[PDB]
Amino acid sequence: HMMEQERWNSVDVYFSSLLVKEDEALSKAAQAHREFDLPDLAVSAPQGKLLHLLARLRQARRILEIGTFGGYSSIWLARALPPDGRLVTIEWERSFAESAASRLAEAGVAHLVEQHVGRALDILPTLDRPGTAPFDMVFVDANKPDIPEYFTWALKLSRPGAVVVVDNVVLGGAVTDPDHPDAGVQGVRRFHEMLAGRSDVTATSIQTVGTKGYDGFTLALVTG
Amino acid sequence: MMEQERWNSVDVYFSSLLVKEDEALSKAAQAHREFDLPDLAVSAPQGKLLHLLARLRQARRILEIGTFGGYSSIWLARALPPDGRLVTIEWERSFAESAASRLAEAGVAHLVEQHVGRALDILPTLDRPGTAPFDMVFVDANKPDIPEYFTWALKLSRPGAVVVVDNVVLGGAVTDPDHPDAGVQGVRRFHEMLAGRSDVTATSIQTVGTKGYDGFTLALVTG
Ligand SMILES: C[S@@+](CC[C@H](N)C(=O)[O-])C[C@H]1O[C@@H](n2cnc3c(N)ncnc32)[C@H](O)[C@@H]1O
Ligand SMILES: C[S@@+](CC[C@H](N)C(=O)[O-])C[C@H]1O[C@@H](n2cnc3c(N)ncnc32)[C@H](O)[C@@H]1O
Repeated sequence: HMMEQERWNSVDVYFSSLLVKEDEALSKAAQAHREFDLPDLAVSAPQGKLLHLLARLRQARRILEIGTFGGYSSIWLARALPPDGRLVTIEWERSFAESAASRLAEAGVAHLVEQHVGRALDILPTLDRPGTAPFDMVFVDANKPDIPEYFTWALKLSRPGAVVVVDNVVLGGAVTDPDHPDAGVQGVRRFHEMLAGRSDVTATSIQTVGTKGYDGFTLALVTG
Repeated sequence: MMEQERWNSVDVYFSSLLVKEDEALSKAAQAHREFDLPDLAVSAPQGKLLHLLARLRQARRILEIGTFGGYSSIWLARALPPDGRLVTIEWERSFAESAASRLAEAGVAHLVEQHVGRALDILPTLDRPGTAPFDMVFVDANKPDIPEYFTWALKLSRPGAVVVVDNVVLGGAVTDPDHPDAGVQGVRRFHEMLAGRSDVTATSIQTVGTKGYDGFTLALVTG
């Protein structure tokens, strides 16, 4: 009889089989973790499709991504863009970014993507310039301790109406513990506290299960 | 900590910081107690998500199938611009009247056109000269008719419209081709219809929280 993760997988595989197609570029990007002996860090296919649909619903022309990894989420985001759009994506590990570059070329979207290699908090201030900012959508999916600062930068680099999605905000439930010693937990808590404390952005957080296990995301709308 | 206890606690935590309920919403959330029914309404995080999706789309015209007590209705109507409209459908007159009171309390009754009756009877009448197409459709009524609610959503909406269907996981029963339940088979047929056409594109997300394990489908009409 199926174990719990097997049940979540079976439902995800079922929905995915009918709703989400992966071509060569996506199916290859989804295996980036195997090249680097890492756990699967990419959004699932249904999650990447959701990011794609959110960008298209927003009619996003400029998208900022913090955390390229192997380019899986990047392909979904770039494929939401119009021909004059741009995805700016940031990755700390050069080898990952180089792998992503190969996937984005295979995907036919290299002309839409501006990749940066380095620490996101070093790169983000360099993006506050005409032709790059303002972004219509920001996807935050890198290290968790810096989420508050990434959110601050998302606000500085975007505009009223912009959508900000922050991945992996559940941390196994540890986010409810004010005394938890992990900096990532405290960063996610600080971020939610920042959202509570201002009225020019409005948000919700959704817990999910599926092939990635139990986690969740935050969706914020900048209102001004 | 038990799994469901954790899911509840995390939802309580996120909602405490991100989702406000005023009198109208807090009252609407208790509608099931008056109705002597289980809590069928979207949770606060889920209602907020519906609200944000509508605003992200800049929806001016929204269609809702399944008013119940008006909890989801308030969230959708509050996403509208001043000249927007929410059209919502409910078969049970007593539920619709309760929702009407909530929508007045919420300050959005003037933006809402409520219909009482069987949804498949009402939906054809909405294809009317002088009515703009819908920008968003929320499908949250009975499960067996979801396929026909979906094709009505396509008929009554424009390219770019967002369609959200609630409660599509059914405890995982949807993976079973032999399941006897008409609602399970309706959700399955709806997903098969999405697979079989190219003028709409979608994803389905499994969620957990205060209401347990379930999920929703989000579709973008492309033409
Ligand atoms: C969860 S993975 C991103 C997965 C990708 N968004 C997807 O869904 O396909 C997180 C990534 O952030 C990168 N990263 C971690 N800390 C970083 C930092 N300070 N600046 C930039 N990238 C960082 C990691 O190297 C890793 O590739
Ligand atoms: C899940 S509840 C809706 C909850 C509401 N959308 C919310 O989140 O606050 C389902 C509703 O659909 C109504 N309903 C069921 N079958 C229907 C039908 N054939 N036509 C119209 N309404 C129907 C039920 O009476 C009930 O109020």
